[PDB]
Amino acid sequence: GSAYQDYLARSRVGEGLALASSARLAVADNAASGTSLDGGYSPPAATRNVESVAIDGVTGQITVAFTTRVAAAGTNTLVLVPSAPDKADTPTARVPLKKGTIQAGTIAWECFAAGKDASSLPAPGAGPLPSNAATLPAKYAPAECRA
Repeated sequence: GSAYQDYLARSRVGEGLALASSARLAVADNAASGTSLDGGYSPPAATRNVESVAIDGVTGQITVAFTTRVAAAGTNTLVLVPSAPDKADTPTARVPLKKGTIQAGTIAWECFAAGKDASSLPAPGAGPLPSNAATLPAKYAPAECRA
């Protein structure tokens, strides 16, 4: 591809990550209260660079869809996956969020781009995978989304 166009695409991904950070706040609020993980959430209007930022109310997974100013339709999403430790004391695993299950404490987030087929979160271990694989090519994404 074009080095310059690849730079322009990369330079625009942060606007979607910023909208995703607002969505992460909604998920964290609702996780603590046991409510729909998109509770109170207002999905942002489409912009030049970000077509949508959506929350799955059951899992809290966030899908960021970029416009063609970043990448072609169908190869344009990042997925942010939330999780919590299985135990408050000396956990052995991470568990997904689930609507209706109060989840206290710190929520971990993991970003996925295309090609990242396994979680690499640190001990106590892997978090959940995207319900639907991310489709934005890894070359456009931050390092933490590539693997």
